[PDB]
Amino acid sequence: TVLAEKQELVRHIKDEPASLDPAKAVGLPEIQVIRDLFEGLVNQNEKGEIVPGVATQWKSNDNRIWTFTLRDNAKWADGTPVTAQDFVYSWQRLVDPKTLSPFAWFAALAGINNAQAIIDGKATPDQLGVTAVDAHTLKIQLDKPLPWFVNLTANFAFFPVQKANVESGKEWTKPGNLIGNGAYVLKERVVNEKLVVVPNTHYWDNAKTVLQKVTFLPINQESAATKRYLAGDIDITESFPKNMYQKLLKDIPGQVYTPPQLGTYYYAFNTQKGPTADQRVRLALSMTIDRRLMTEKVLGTGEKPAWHFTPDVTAGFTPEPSPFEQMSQEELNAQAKTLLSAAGYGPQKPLKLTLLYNTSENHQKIAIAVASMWKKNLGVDVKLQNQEWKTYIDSRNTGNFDVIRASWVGDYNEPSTFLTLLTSTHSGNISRFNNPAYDKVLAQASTENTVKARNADYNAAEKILMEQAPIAPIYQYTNGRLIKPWLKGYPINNPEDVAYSRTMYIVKH
Ligand SMILES: C[C@H](N)C(=O)N[C@H](CCC(=O)N[C@@H](CCC[C@@H](N)C(=O)O)C(=O)O)C(=O)O
Ligand SMILES: [Zn+2]
Ligand SMILES: [Zn+2]
Ligand SMILES: [Zn+2]
Ligand SMILES: [Zn+2]
Repeated sequence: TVLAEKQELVRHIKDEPASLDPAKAVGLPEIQVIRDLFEGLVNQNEKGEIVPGVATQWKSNDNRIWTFTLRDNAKWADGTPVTAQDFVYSWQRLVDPKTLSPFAWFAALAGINNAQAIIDGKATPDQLGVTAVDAHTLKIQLDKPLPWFVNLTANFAFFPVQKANVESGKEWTKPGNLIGNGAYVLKERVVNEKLVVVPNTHYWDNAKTVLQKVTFLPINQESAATKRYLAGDIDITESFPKNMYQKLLKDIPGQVYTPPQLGTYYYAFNTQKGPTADQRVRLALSMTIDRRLMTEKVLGTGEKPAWHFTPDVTAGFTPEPSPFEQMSQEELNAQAKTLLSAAGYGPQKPLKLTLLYNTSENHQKIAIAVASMWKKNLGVDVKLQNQEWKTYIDSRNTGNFDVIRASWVGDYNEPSTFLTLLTSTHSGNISRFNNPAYDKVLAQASTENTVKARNADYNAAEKILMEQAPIAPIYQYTNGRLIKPWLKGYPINNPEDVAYSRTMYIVKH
């Protein structure tokens, strides 16, 4: 009675998705779509709490051996059942060296038995600690107790894929070929323009799905996206131009949202070669970024300075104060000069750097401003390069850029999601930071069984990141979005921004 006749949605995503295969996805452009096409053992509600997915229950006596009960009537988009074996197959495939998954390490973070040996080729994938006891009963064996293990199963990397589909060949993820178990099915795609999905009528909870079509529109120039939103072509954006914020608040109050998100923006230094291999160069660079200037003037949509890597909002985290947070920029800038001269740069040998970022107005403005801070305080010159998301994600692992722009949004709500990114066994370690003390302190944290004791080690880890500056944290994210008043059910207050079109609906407008 309150619902519109046409239950169709146009959703903006910032970039063209790199891959719709859960085991080859790495960032939010893909991931946003994958959550409509596939479904894990569990989902997240709007508060970020764990709720039933394929599983209706999950039990553990010791937080090490976990048993999931699956629903009888979970289905793939081809009407076949979703089974425990599907998961066995999909998680072996995640760790299988043949897959080259950029999330293989996630199975090791979970502590699933034998994950690291399999990733390293020392054990076969059937040695993984995951068993189908029957079609509806999946039993997982972890190395260590992990109270939040179930949370990890809401993460895309643990979504099931269908073997027969996967084994039909390299076009399996094309429109009309891709068979997943989520609320929607891929109907149409044109590269760089649109992805269109309609409901999987076999999805167990299809009775509740409202939206009959959702079109995702990738547009990496935030101005062009907001322009289409104001014109009425887009019902919800991802981000918006920072310089339009006050005018947006003014013209469309109620549609502008900027809650705190579990993610951090940062620059990665090459710790392995070039000038950035010297700890003093890195520290000078990081100290010279004026974080309150950035968040106040260049951003101003509620972002906070990142003095530590892990976001303040992260459940279980009580940071110790940083000594940079308490200094003035003047002090910071002068120490930075001292450090760089000790490194041996100045008029006698000026510092030249390359920086990669992925195409975006925001990243371009932040790069210009960082480069200005460095020019001005340290006499550094930076050659900028921009590349679209899908190309950036490979160029950055090439060892070729002194500075690389990036973010990390948490795969679950606990500090290890952040701090493990800098361990030597983590594929997403862009700086190639390889510090045995650092690795060992996080391995210890994972054996601890109180929040306080874990937090002491996570603090020790953050200290090493301050001392060695392999990366420069810049800011803590907000989930900046424009949402039309008639779009309901978007989980705008989920700190991880985990959303499924199946919760959304359109009111008469
Ligand atoms: C998903 C994984 N944990 C991860 O963080 N991957 C990151 C990439 C994660 C990723 O897509 N960030 C987005 C986050 C944007 C947040 C959004 N509110 C905004 O304000 O724009 C980005 O940079 O635009 C990696 O591979 O580099
Ligand atoms: Zn049965
Ligand atoms: Zn069918
Ligand atoms: Zn803090
Ligand atoms: Zn409309």
